[PDB]
Amino acid sequence: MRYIHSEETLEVPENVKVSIKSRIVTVEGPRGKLVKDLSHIAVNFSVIKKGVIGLEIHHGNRKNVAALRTVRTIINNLIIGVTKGFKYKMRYVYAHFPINVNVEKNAETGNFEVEIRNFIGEKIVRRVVMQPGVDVEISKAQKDELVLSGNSLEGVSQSAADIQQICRVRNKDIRKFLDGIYVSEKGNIV
RNA sequence: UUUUGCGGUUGUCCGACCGGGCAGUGCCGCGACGCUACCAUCUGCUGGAUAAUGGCUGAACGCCUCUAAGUCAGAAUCCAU
Ligand SMILES: [Mg+2]
Repeated sequence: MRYIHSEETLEVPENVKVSIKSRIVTVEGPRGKLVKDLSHIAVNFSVIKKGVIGLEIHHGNRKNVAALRTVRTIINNLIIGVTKGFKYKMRYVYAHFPINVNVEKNAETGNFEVEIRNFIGEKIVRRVVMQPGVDVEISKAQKDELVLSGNSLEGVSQSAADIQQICRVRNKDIRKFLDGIYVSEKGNIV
């Protein structure tokens, strides 16, 4: 069954500027500006009433309608990113070997680089390069905790997952060796 | 090992024992050049795209979740250098 009209709406705060050239969405806010490309989905944008952006798909077969709500949340994530930002907390879990971590901003590229030494007995050094626009800090309030911050949820979430995926145990019972860096709550900066 | 290079030596033949001939390379020791042996010596690089799999954002299906749109890492795999 094809649907003659599917519609989603998104509230835009008054302190945020939203621009859609063709389908490339540019969001400018207090914390900076974010750009997202959506030229792979057939969707129409419009202004409904004084600060709300309407999204509609006109003839969808339940596989295009599904992508309608996905776009709405992605655009809403851009608005949230430039207003309240995204902050991920990650805790260190180990049994015998403390995990030694150092963070440093590369001067040539500008991206933070997370360097992990002393995994479970390991001598190898695990270097993870963060996505652009993500800031990495070691929390002082609580011991053994990383903090990743940035406007882009894709950048922050992918960066946190790269750290977790590189700290995987090999050839051991993973139900016993519960060692690694695992993502804690996923709140906002503000 | 036909360098038939030098030396040794056996049986005949060359007329006085120097130098050689023949025994299909007479036999033995050493033998340079050349050829040659994991029997000797030297040398044999790195992008990119992926598969399984583990993930991010995220609907369908107000909850969720690696997938549906998008996307990350990744094998002696495929392609190329
Ligand atoms: Mg999810």
